[PDB]
Amino acid sequence: MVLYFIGLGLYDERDITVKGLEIAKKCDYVFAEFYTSLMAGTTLGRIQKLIGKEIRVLSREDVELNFENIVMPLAKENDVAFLTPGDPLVATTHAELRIRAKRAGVESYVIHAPSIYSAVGITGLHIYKFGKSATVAYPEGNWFPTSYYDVIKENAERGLHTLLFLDIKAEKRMYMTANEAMELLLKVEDMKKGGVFTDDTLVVVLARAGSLNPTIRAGYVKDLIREDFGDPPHILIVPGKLHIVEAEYLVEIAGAPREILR
Amino acid sequence: MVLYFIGLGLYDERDITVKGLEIAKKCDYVFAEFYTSLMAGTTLGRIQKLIGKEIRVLSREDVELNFENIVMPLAKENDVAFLTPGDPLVATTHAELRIRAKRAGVESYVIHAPSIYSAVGITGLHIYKFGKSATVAYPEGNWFPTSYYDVIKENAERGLHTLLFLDIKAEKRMYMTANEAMELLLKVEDMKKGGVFTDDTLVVVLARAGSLNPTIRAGYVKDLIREDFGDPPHILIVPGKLHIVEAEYLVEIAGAPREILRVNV
Ligand SMILES: Nc1ncnc2c1ncn2[C@@H]1O[C@H](CSCC[C@H](N)C(=O)O)[C@@H](O)[C@H]1O
Repeated sequence: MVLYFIGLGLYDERDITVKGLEIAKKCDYVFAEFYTSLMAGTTLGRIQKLIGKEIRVLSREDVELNFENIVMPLAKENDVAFLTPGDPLVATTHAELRIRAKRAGVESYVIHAPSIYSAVGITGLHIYKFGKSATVAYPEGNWFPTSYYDVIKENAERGLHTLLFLDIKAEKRMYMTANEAMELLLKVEDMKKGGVFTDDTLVVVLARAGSLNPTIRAGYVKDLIREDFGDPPHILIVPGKLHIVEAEYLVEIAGAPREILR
Repeated sequence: MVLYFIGLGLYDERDITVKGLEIAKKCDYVFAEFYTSLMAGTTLGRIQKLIGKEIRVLSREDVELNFENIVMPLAKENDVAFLTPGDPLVATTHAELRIRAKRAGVESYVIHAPSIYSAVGITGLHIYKFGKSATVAYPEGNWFPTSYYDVIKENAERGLHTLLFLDIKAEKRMYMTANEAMELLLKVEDMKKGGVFTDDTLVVVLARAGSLNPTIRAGYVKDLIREDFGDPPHILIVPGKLHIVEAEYLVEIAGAPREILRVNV
């Protein structure tokens, strides 16, 4: 009579923690969602094979509207697991489901997994220097989101790095690329004109973190806005004031222009 | 010809990823450091038994001064694993080692694992609202550092949450408690008097993140400063104005006073 929120990690089925695996292997029913992020290095089958359980994949509507109709009932009589990409409570509204579980008399436990939020440490930027985070959202119809722009502004002023989660439309197999994010930013720039994001702004791109060879690139928007960073998912970062060791790593590992060394 | 940066996880020997465990098992040499942090929910022996290989422990001096002598050599002609708590490279300094590797013609790869940086999401606080992070350090001798205080002020001023790492003597295995951290911040409030941390400030304590039964508590400093949060490690969080969804979670899951639903939203 327990509900487990278990993370699957960054890239493939092996990014799950051993704790999460051994617990998933012994659950009676296993649910999961694959709309909050993209695990580009695996498939349901490989996940199922590793866990030895048939997994019922839920949609965003299933979760946000009928979680307590689809999952909780079984959770009151069995040991249920809910799987998600990366870490279940990072950049999702899943924490709310724990409130739903409690109100339903069901106990919930959380098993963490590698998250993009801390994986960005592989870019060499100091994790403690990241300020507020934001999401670059696809424009829909006449609605054109722009708040992420101000977030970068506020952080840069304080000399802090800005982490930008990129949009996703899982039902349409759409995963926003770093390129699309920059394009959208340049457009917000020409509208608000704040000297926040331009052709000369330094950005860091991290693609498919969790794989053995992720794409880690650093340079000026003018040089990267057209570069191919590989298949999604992608994460875009607008660094603030760089420490020497940070820029060095960016040069040695992310192939950044040495003109940032001064 | 390869060097593996493998993260060990949050608490115990099972917090490493399947990927990290299988790769470590296939490595010829396995190293480990426990001076950036410890793994309070387990032991070197338990980690060794799970990996099935001997683990040679490296000290700060071993790594920061002789990594090129002790590890890199073996990596040039073998598959070598370097194990560390949390997520590799989250610790400010380790990234530098990936540079040494490249120059020594040695491939290096990073195998990720959970970090408290993302694990704090279990507190119900939106990860995007976290601002600059800081470490609360013990005053010693004539030195009395107060920069973390300033970090809280700047983040809270912008409605952002502040993640505070608590001081740790890994070598001596000594943990600063959340209780002590609260006492220190109160003294800094007395010196700074900026109205950043007082008996009325709402804080969140997260202890033993990673274990199945962590301690998550939310409350006002006046009511938690003498509460027993259990065994270390302790992480202290000073949140900014709460989203109602956050306040609801802190009340229903972290036993926070209903009062936050109106006072801190
Ligand atoms: N492995 C990865 N590599 C690069 N970016 C990733 C990634 N995983 C997630 N992202 C970024 O994060 C966005 C989804 S938000 C969900 C993040 C997930 N809960 C976690 O903890 O990691 C993706 O659209 C992308 O912008």
